[PDB]
Amino acid sequence: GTFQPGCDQLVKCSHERSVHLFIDSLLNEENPSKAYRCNSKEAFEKGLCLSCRKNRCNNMGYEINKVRAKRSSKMYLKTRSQMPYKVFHYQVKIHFSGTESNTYTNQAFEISLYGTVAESENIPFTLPEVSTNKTYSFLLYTEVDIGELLMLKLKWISDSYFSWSNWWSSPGFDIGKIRVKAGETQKKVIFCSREKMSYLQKGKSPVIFVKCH
Amino acid sequence: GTFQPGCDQLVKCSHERSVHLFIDSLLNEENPSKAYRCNSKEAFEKGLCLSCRKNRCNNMGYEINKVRAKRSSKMYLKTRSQMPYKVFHYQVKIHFSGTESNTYTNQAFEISLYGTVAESENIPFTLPEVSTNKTYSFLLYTEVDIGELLMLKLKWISDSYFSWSNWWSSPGFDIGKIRVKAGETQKKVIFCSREKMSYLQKGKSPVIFVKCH
Repeated sequence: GTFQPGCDQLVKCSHERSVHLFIDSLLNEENPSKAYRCNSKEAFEKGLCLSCRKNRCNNMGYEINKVRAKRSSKMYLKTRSQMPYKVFHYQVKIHFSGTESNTYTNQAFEISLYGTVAESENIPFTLPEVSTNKTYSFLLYTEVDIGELLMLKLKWISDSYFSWSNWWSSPGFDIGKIRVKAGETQKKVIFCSREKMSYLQKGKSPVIFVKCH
Repeated sequence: GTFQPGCDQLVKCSHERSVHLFIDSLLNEENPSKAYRCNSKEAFEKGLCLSCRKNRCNNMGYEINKVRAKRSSKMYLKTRSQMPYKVFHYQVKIHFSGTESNTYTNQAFEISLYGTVAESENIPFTLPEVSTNKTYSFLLYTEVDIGELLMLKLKWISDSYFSWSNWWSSPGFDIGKIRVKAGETQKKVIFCSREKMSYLQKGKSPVIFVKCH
């Protein structure tokens, strides 16, 4: 609710989204845009609140379900800057493990999504305060339909560009599992790798995870 | 003594080397070509017999030292196919160590030599029956003067060329030390690495060793 990602016509840009999000909900009858109930803006970015039970996860716009409540009801979603205003929502939980206890910060990752219908290749995200023997979670979104997930790359890129940077042996970790919980279709898949290539290292080849169970 | 690496003029090629190795010994007064005493042709290739004490390691040609013996005296050296017929001789002992007990065979290595005067970059050699917790030795020669050794790369190349070959995580080892014994100047240096990049892996970046003591 702070602003909208499209900002005299440019002056009133993010005041007409409350009409262009309703015209889209009137046009797209068969495809609703779900909105998710959370408790604060900062908690929704961590993705701890993608729960669609007990009068949560209502729709947005004309196709909303008549559900009364007892208090104020803050609900959240993300959008896109063009005329189809629907994005999907994915939760990714990552288990870090290793031996060398070394904390870092502001590391940039790149992830892919490989599914039945189509694929998403180069979604960027960052995580501060990475360390061993932890369990981190975040929120991830996209605009291409997937279906059901099959595989998932994971690449930890390098900020340095110099020809020096191939040496001074890079930090690395030992990733075991990734828990993925989809937004709309409440499926909780488990991803893992084989007993080879299970060592993510910065500026190296990415790991490749498959459907584990 | 089987043949010489240069083979009607081409018919009598390796029968005139016994004159062209003597004319070179007459011309190069200041630079003698040492020959090394061993016990068999197969043992000299392993480099177990570069020992220059107790009436061993005589010269070759006109500048030979008058030393009598009790029995037959087989002596060995290597040469080059051109008019300077002198090559140097280096012994390299490599300690393999690791965890995964997996034997291999016919693996090709590439090594470099970095010294005070000049450098030698891409000397090839092979070793059959590589495995963990062993100590292997061989013989190495070159035709460029070095002086005293400073650093030494070690690269284990990949036979495969396909774009497939980046996966199926490659075998690797944990190399601790390399003992190097020079031929003429009897110096026994010790090489090691830092506590990083000490993991030689096939088709990856090579390790770099320095003067350790």
